[PDB]
Amino acid sequence: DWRCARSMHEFSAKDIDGHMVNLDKYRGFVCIVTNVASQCGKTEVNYTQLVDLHARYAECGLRILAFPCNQFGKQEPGSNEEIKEFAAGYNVKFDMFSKICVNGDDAHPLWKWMKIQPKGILGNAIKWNFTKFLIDKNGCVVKHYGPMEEPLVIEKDLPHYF
Ligand SMILES: *CC(=O)Nc1ccc(OC)c(Cl)c1
Repeated sequence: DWRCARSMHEFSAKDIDGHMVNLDKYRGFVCIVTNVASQCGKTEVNYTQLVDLHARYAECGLRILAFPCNQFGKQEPGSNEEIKEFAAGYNVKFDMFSKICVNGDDAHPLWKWMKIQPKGILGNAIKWNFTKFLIDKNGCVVKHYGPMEEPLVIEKDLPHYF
């Protein structure tokens, strides 16, 4: 059961092209896992800064896993094909996944698990688009950045985990 997972690496997810991806392929890499939307007021700053972080630190082992999610103001209403094209407009080269739920019993189990990494049981629901979890090379959640935090806030924390 997902509650007992020790690492992101125990999970799998469908990429935005529909193919199952074993997330243990990220073993040895530092990852930013984020829920994205195309019609949010935060969309422009988040895509632009995620692409910038990936441009400068991918060669060092930074990977970004982006999960579309329509649960926050219905701001990701498009199909996966439409979302893939939207991300291409920002020159996204990191890893896009198929649209999921991040809250609810139908939420992707990776998200169920990340939300409980330390703490209390109440109030761990994802609050809006563009929450960011930082994942170390062993697949552990080491930081959470709320949807108010611009991605470039993360840059200063990266050296502790590379
Ligand atoms: C891109 C990259 O690998 N940079 C880099 C430089 C120096 C160190 O050692 C501190 C590390 Cl882990 C990564």
